[PDB]
Amino acid sequence: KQAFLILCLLSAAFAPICVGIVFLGFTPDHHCQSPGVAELSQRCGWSPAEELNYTVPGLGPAGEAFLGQCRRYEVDWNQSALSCVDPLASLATNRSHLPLGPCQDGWVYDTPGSSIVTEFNLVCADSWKLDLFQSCLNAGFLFGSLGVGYFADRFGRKLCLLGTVLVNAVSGVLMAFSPNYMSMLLFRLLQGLVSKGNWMAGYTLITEFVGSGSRRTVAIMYQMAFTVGLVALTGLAYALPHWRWLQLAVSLPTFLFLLYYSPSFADLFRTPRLRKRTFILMYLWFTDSVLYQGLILHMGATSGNLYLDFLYSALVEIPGAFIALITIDRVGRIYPMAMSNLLAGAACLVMIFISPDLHWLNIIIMCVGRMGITIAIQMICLVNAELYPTFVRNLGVMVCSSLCDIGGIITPFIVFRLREVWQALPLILFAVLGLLAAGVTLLLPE
Repeated sequence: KQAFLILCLLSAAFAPICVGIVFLGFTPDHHCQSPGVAELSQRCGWSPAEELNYTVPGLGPAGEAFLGQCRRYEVDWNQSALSCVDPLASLATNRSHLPLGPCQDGWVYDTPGSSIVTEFNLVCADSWKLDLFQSCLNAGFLFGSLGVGYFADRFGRKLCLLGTVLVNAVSGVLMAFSPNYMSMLLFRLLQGLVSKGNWMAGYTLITEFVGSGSRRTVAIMYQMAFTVGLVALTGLAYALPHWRWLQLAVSLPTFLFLLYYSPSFADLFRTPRLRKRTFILMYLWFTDSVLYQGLILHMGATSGNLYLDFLYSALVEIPGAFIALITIDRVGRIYPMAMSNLLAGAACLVMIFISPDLHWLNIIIMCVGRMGITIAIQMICLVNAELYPTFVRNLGVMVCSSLCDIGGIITPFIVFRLREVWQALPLILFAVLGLLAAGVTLLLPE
């Protein structure tokens, strides 16, 4: 089936675009660079962990790593007479009396590889600019969803798809050669504009060519090709430790695909029943998008062994798919989706209380939440279709699914900023959103 495998290749290659930020933008441990410190450390012979104890401001109470990460002692390390046992001890009764300055010379990053964070110095006061890398992508998705389908209706469908695939490949390759952060953000926007349109076009063609007897099965194979793409990403991110190398490796396969070759907006709100259904479907699409992206970003930000945690988290999407497929036939849709929302809400709630050393439990609860949101996302793709009649379904699917893009725009600032107010607070949001999405589902008909 030559035509099937190539669209499954087009579905697999989408996953690195959505989730690759986990590997391209990791933050290692850092502290200010200081002159003379290296020379003194060589003369006195400090070991690598001892140099910190003598040189970098301590954590103190409540962690407060800020004083080590973003400040330095204004001490004349060129002084020859300093004690090789503890050089600061002569200067004041307590190190807290010393003057602090900012990292005027730069940061020292403890990593053998590299990331956009380490190259553009997206730390301390600039640390909010990492959130804009994912927000620009989701904004591009939002504009693409409204524009590209109309362009494909005005222009020829085949030439349109061929053009947007050539533009997606070329923009993905050029981003690896980005000379600065601005250009990288413009390539990330131009890639966002086309990626999701291509993915939806391929899905449309695959379910249109295939008959109604197998549409659900080919849809589930299309979603499983995304999981295969995630496992390939996981393996390449392991063998290629540099971000530009991984961006090239991820981009080049797309060139091989090229080488192989009336409704009206007012209707959705005109009646209170259709309004109710529309607002509920909008809310569930929003909630599930926010939770799916939020849990992956939280795991990337917080896991201590990201490679195996990402591998085990990805594989669990296979039983989730088979369970959804069987449940659709045996049971229904309202109660299975309520239960799968409630399960992810409860897993997010329990994760607040787990002791940080119970990692072997923490991964189990993370996998249970992942499987829950996977089953719920699979269910809503069916429920969203039959609640709208065919006269409006082509529009109504676009309308309700667009909330996924505003959720993706908002999510990065929640995970990265709000965590600095209090580290539990994002999980409290995810718990409340999931436990409200559980109850609201029961108000839909069946």
